[PDB]
Amino acid sequence: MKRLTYISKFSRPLSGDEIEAIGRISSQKNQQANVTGVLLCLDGIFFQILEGEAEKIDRIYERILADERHTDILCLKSEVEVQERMFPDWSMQTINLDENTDFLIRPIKVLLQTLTESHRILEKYTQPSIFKIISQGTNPLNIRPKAVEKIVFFSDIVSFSTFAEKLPVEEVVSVVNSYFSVCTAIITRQGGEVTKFIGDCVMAYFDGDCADQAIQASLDILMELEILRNSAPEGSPLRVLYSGIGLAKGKVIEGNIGSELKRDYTILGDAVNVAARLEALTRQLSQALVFSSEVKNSATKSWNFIWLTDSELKGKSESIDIYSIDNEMT
Amino acid sequence: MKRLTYISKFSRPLSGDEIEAIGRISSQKNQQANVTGVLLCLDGIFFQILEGEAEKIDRIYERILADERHTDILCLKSEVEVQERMFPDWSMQTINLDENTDFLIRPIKVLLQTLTESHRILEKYTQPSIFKIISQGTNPLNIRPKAVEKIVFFSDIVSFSTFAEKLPVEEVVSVVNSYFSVCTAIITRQGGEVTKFIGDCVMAYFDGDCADQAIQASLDILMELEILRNSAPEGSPLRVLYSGIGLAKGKVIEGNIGSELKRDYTILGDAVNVAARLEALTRQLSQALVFSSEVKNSATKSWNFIWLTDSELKGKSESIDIYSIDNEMT
Ligand SMILES: Cc1cc2nc3c(=O)[nH]c(=O)nc-3n(C[C@H](O)[C@H](O)[C@H](O)COP(=O)(O)O)c2cc1C
Ligand SMILES: Cc1cc2nc3c(=O)[nH]c(=O)nc-3n(C[C@H](O)[C@H](O)[C@H](O)COP(=O)(O)O)c2cc1C
Ligand SMILES: Nc1ncnc2c1ncn2[C@@H]1O[C@H](COP(=O)(O)OP(=O)(O)OP(=O)(O)O)[C@@H](O)[C@H]1O
Ligand SMILES: Nc1ncnc2c1ncn2[C@@H]1O[C@H](COP(=O)(O)OP(=O)(O)OP(=O)(O)O)[C@@H](O)[C@H]1O
Ligand SMILES: [Mg+2]
Ligand SMILES: [Mg+2]
Ligand SMILES: [Mg+2]
Ligand SMILES: [Mg+2]
Repeated sequence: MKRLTYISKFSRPLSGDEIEAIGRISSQKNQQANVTGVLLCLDGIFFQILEGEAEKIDRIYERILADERHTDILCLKSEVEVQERMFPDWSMQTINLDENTDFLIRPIKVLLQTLTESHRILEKYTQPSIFKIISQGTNPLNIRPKAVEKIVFFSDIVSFSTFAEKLPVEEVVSVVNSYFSVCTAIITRQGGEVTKFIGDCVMAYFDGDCADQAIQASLDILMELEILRNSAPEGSPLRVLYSGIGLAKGKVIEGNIGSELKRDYTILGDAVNVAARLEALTRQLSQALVFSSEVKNSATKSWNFIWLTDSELKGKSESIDIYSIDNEMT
Repeated sequence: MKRLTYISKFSRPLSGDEIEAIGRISSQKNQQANVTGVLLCLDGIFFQILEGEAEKIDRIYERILADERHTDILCLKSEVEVQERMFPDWSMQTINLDENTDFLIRPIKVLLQTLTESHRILEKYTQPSIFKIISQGTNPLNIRPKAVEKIVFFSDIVSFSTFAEKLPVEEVVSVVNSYFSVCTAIITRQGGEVTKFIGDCVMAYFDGDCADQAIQASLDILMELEILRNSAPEGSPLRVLYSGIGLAKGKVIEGNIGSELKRDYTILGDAVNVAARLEALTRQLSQALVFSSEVKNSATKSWNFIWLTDSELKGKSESIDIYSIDNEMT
């Protein structure tokens, strides 16, 4: 048995009648799927618990994400191997807390709103990776550090200083946020984890045996930015949004890093400086993407590799072979 | 009138009897101070609402922080200028939800635990500055970017690469976390805001007219690390924990930066690269602290300034006068 808890936001103002309609249909369909649960709403926020056979639940849940009347769905907990039903009497018990006024529910419905309002804000400042760990019943703070091989991704906007010196504050942030949004969307799509933003820089990493997906994310980013530049409106600052990209491979420490007040779940190691160094080299070369031979050697597909003879790196241990992809972009 | 909501963790296992004892005494003292509220507990978590005259509330609250039976106090909301009492009938109404079993409270007490467990984890990955903004009724995501003068603080561990190459993974993280903890404690104490950890680096900033407090935090850090090195156990890696420090002043953008999935409330601008550049210069000089003349010119106290003739900076616009403090440390 699987039990699923989640929360969402009202996509549009719903009346107490529309909510009841959802509960009724939900009750009918859950009655036949041998599913039980409870649906609660409070000042434009939905809360639902859903329990039953994992297969049947997976079906119902993915259909709930299709529902237009709510958005910002976030699953707080996914229990597997459950043996007991929390609410074996209710196929769907709807509880509109906005109308309930029992004196004992009053202190609890206030705290619930306060805790939820705060939670939904912390989400935006939190990495989506932590939420997945929490949902699985693992406390990410209790994770012990470990050494692991990763592909480190570094990309940095070209000559961002001029933007700040010639554009209003609102437009600079708009340019950098658009860039971060494009990078994050493609990296996450290829399995990458965006760990840190460093000024106008994106820091990310891939599994150590995923060099093909790091190269493909890099290439797709460069393609997306070229379409972005050519399709931007007239006089838009996005027309001159260029980036470099550097990829390196190496053994890094992954784990909780920081102080008692704040910490990050990120990586640490030499491969970070190499990736950063390589990204910087793109300013000198015509190629916007450069990577080490350990990345090139870890790829499984037959990329159009080009061997670059500009390995003037500093701070490393020995010589490093530099590579790029020879295509219309680079 | 002021209404105060907060949550805390049981410092030790409390029985339902000890809790009732807290409520009773709380009721007696709140009855005379014209104070009303509600105290709720759930699986080792306290929740309390407190409302009344701001002065009387401030007194009660600071005494509650003195109570040893709970810890990790975090105020979720501080309403000021309140006109209505939420619970005008209860000086202190205690509700032990662990024992309550009303069928209607059951779905709500589960969600409450799930939301709280998650919240308390997100706190550790969240900057304490966001929580203060949320408590005041301001949504930090709706804050618009602005240009502002700041003193940027940069400090970086000296030769951290050797630590990773010669110590087990657990001890490296222990060394960097101890360093981050020392830096954060002193910076926060002097009014500074620690915004980002960049590998073995601490990035922080001060108000633009607080150069004296940035210099004093820097000096105190260097003193703390010297005591840490001399007092460490035998063969401890903390004996060789050294840091550099760079301070710069300039106009930076402050605001929400990132993508739709994750964003940071941080700064951006040239002063960041200058502070980072200055910190790096300490590797060449005997002084562990260096700062620009704009920092030196913004100080109000009569520091023992020393004018450094090593302004070989790169990437800047023009020459930059370098300064340090001449004392037993540097
Ligand atoms: C917050 C929210 C919760 C919902 N929960 C359920 C549920 O638990 N079970 C269910 O069968 N449908 C649920 N639905 C509705 C489904 O998304 C979908 O509309 C329904 O299954 C399709 O109904 P139909 O059989 O008439 O096509 C929910 C919708 C919303 C907005
Ligand atoms: C979660 C928790 C909540 C408390 N809430 C209150 C309160 O609302 N009002 C109050 O007067 N004391 C409250 N106290 C107790 C005070 O911290 C303190 O012990 C008490 O005011 C001192 O009692 P005394 O007058 O016998 O010295 C609380 C203690 C704990 C652990
Ligand atoms: N060492 C650093 N550590 C952290 N953040 C930095 C550092 N240097 C710069 N930044 C941040 O990055 C922003 C852009 O600096 P950057 O070095 O990328 O310049 P640029 O004008 O974009 O040129 P380039 O083409 O060399 O990248 C700076 O305003 C600052 O916010
Ligand atoms: N450009 C960079 N951007 C972000 N993080 C970096 C960068 N370079 C290094 N790091 C991180 O910082 C860690 C330490 O690198 P760093 O350059 O500080 O070397 P170090 O051995 O501590 O020497 P130093 O005395 O020069 O500081 C690296 O392992 C990596 O985790
Ligand atoms: Mg740049
Ligand atoms: Mg940069
Ligand atoms: Mg270092
Ligand atoms: Mg460093």
